[PDB]
Amino acid sequence: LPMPLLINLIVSLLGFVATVTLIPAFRGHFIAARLCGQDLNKTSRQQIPESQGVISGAVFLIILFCFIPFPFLPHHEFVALIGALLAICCMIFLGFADDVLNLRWRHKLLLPTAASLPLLMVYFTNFGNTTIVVHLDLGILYYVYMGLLAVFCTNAINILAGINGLEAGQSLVISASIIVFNLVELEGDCRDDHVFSLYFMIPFFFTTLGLLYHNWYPSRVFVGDTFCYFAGMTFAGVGILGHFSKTMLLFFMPQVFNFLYSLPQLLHIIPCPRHRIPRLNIKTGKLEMSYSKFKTKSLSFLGTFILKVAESLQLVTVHQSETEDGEFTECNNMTLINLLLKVLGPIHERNLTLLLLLLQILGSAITFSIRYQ
Amino acid sequence: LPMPLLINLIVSLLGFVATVTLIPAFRGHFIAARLCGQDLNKTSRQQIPESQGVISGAVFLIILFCFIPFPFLPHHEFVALIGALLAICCMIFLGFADDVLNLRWRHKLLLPTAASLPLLMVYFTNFGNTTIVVHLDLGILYYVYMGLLAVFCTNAINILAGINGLEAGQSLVISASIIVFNLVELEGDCRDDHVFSLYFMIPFFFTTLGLLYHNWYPSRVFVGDTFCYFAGMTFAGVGILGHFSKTMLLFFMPQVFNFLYSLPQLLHIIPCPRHRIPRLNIKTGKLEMSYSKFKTKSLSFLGTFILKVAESLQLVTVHQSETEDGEFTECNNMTLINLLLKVLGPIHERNLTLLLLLLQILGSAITFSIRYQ
Ligand SMILES: CC(=O)N[C@H]1[C@@H](OP(=O)(O)OP(=O)(O)OC[C@H]2O[C@@H](n3ccc(=O)[nH]c3=O)[C@H](O)[C@@H]2O)O[C@H](CO)[C@@H](O)[C@@H]1O
Ligand SMILES: CC(=O)N[C@H]1[C@@H](OP(=O)(O)OP(=O)(O)OC[C@H]2O[C@@H](n3ccc(=O)[nH]c3=O)[C@H](O)[C@@H]2O)O[C@H](CO)[C@@H](O)[C@@H]1O
Ligand SMILES: [Mg+2]
Ligand SMILES: [Mg+2]
Repeated sequence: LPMPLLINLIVSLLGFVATVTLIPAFRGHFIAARLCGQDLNKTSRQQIPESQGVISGAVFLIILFCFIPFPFLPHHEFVALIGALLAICCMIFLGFADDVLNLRWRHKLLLPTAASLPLLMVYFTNFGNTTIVVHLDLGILYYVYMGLLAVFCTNAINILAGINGLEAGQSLVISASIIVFNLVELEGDCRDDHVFSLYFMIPFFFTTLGLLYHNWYPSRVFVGDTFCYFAGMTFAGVGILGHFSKTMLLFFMPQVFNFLYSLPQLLHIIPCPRHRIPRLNIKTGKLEMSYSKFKTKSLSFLGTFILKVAESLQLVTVHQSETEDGEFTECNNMTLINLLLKVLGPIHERNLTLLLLLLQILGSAITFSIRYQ
Repeated sequence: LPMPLLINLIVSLLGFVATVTLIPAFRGHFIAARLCGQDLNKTSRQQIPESQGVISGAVFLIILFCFIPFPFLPHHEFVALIGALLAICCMIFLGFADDVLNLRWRHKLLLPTAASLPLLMVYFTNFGNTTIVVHLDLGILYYVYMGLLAVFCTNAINILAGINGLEAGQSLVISASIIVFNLVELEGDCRDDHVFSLYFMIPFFFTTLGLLYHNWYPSRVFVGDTFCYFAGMTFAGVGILGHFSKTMLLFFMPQVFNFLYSLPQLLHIIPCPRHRIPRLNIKTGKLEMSYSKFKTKSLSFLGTFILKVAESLQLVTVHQSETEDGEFTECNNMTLINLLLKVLGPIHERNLTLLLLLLQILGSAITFSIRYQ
């Protein structure tokens, strides 16, 4: 039973060591390729290599390619293995192309949909359960759900970002929670689904651990959208093929809140700045809330209602002003990072990430409490 | 029998139209990403977008992802379908990473080996014939051959390059020749191997046709190593899984000659310039042979022997000189493009590519003559 899992653990540890070693080896290449960026929440104007998710993602693929023959050494699970790797690999690829080319916002939705196609087709060919428990047969709409799941998880991680070790950290907690959940369900019942998930979650964990080694505060490298795209698809892939997307989405609680809280800014009903990461008080050294200021006359009818409702619900900190240019509204940037800075006041970057990571652990523990009483 | 082939042809035509439309749409993004280069054989110093093989390659993948359920709508060929796409997709990815990052020469060998792993494992799991006809069982060495085949075809195309429409053009002739060969063998005998090859060769053809639309003289876009990597793996994949790598390698005759003729320069026994593309006589407008000048005292014992042998065989045009700096040897750059310019004299770029393409057609016709008497 654990014979291939042993081999998977062995190659995943080698993959950790590979990721830790290779990340600083390709440093030059990324900086030369202009694949870098400043640490926007630090005074240092130096450029730190970006898109390092491509190196962990690459290690992850090569690990699993070598692993492929072991579970076989029957095709119903083997199809799902090569199928899920196709989807993950295509996603690391289109994700990296997006990092290199900076495609229009439409592709943040089209690329995950594109890459998710092998998962859908494997589910189609291996005769997948289109019926859902609330007892409803969604049919074609179930495949729309599977497509959208990949789109969701990638962007949900990507919009809960911008502080040292958060993106890679939250994924690290999520994969660990999936691993723990798989091991519990490996004791009986649906087992071939959970031994399957472990085959991707063990290598995803140790490679991301190798990435976080160089990403954790102070960040020596940045993960890029390549990592957020990669993570999202790996999670959506194991959720779908393991048939536990419901349970997996509950492990996405901080990501789901942060998304809906961001919805008025994403939909531009309230002006949305390109970067909604907190400000650094250079005197304090700690992070402070970021704000989006705008002319109140330019704001839409629906936008004034949402902002008034969210302020009264003790969620958004709004600040009215009136200069020579006119009357302005300096409202709080709608994200979970800022809401923690609203409630708990200014927080140092290292503790802020670690706080959201703890909040992530809390949610996983709540899900495990829901599911096992 | 042709029901899925009809669907494959339909999506491949849509893929052509997609490639022609999208190539000029992402132009901005590539130039902005510094993914471009000058037309080194033209006076214009403007920068033309590079790595457009990524857009044809991307279209190729999405085409085939949509095609996946059709041959099914049994897993022995379905595994080989998802397996070959994994290898091709990983290769387009690592090929593009190489275009973006400019990795050391070692990776021009490591990336194709890395990406070829799913093919090997599919061949392993689906119980592939390790025995070869000269009757010898190569076993592990057969897998070494499969790995090296991908390495060969990618670089063999990549070193027979540097003139408008050559890289994409030679692949276009090769895929057409594989298509013709498949259709002949579709009449009987081994058929499931040739209907399989057609599934990748039809979409490879029409996407490359869309690429060559913007690449053909005068090049409006450049294909990049991404295309050479992509092409090589798609050809190695169909050759391996179709069991016709021998026949396929004979379609690689101009690529095999150009490789062995380049061997003294590649091995640096004779100095090798980074670009061995012909020179443009600005007065003539036509292309002229390129040369590699070096001090004869610095040349190795083996290098003097090779150069003397190759000169007497009427292959290399050597020119001795002696300035104030010392005695120099200005020998001809060892490539098939230059050998055609040695034998046929200066040739215009458009006719030179078209001449090598004709030479490619000639070789395919020779192979078809070998094989069918
Ligand atoms: C709609 C939405 O919510 N978009 C967010 C998303 O955009 P988005 O994903 O587009 O932004 P990027 O992936 O380009 O951001 C990466 C850049 O952010 C900065 N950075 C990133 C990580 C880190 O620990 N420290 C750091 O300073 C660096 O300049 C880095 O180069 O993520 C950004 C931070 O990643 C947030 O500003 C954006 O508001
Ligand atoms: C060992 C070997 O044989 N290496 C060759 C290989 O290197 P290599 O593959 O490394 O070179 P590249 O792929 O970077 O060359 C692409 C560049 O070549 C020029 N270019 C390319 C295509 C074209 O039609 N016109 C044009 O001018 C452009 O500057 C383009 O940007 O291919 C080059 C041309 O592709 C040749 O010079 C090199 O000698
Ligand atoms: Mg991002
Ligand atoms: Mg090249």
